[PDB]
Amino acid sequence: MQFSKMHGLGNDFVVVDGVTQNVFFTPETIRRLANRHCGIGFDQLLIVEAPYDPELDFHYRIFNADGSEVSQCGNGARCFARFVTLKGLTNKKDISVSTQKGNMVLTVKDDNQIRVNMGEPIWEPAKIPFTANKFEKNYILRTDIQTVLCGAVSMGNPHCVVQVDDIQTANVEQLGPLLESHERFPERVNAGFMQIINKEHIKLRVYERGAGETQASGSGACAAVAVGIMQGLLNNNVQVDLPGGSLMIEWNGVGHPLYMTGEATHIYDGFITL
Repeated sequence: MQFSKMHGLGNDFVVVDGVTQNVFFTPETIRRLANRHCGIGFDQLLIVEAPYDPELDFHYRIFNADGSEVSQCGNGARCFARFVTLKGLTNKKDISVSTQKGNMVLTVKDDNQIRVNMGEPIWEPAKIPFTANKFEKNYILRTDIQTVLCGAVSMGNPHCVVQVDDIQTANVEQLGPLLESHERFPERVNAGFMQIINKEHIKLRVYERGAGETQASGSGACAAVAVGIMQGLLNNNVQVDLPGGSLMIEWNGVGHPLYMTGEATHIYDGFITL
């Protein structure tokens, strides 16, 4: 079986052509392949497959090092696009792909960066979903240790965005879990902590819904920028610095879809039996 090793935003991936290859992985096998000393070594495994839908080009699955399938909105998108482009599985510049719990259109930029159309930000509290009497640019959320202000929005998934003075000292450790599992968020939520450097630059940390802090949250990045823009604190093109890497977010506001642009790097090609 053939595979490629890639990296993007602090995560290293094994990417597999599941279209021209028939591939199956047990959680077990995945755990073994992920092992850095006895296996290939990787944070995540990405499998490209047929979409079984005439209006899409591909579908792809993501698995964690534990061996279980995951559905982290937008991650692996850059590696996926670069991969199908490098492997010649397609030659289109605009690629439509489905994810376990989502959908998106990717654009292979001329400079070789990958631009993702994340759709239009969802503000309606009910549609996030988030419990509140009405829309607000800033909501008041109470926790056991502090009352915080936050912007709330949905990029398909739910997000909670809190601004902080210093990204490194933000109380992510305590506030993260408290917001992530907060009562007013029926289906839970992604908790973003954003430090605004200037109108086009932010530093961000995110406590992922049901996963805690990660090196990078694509959707988190989108959400934080959408909120900042909504509140008038940010311009329409913002550089976002996540722990694992940087992303460029572009959003022209209400009535417009939000774009997430970033890089993906091919490291090597591999061959492995079983």
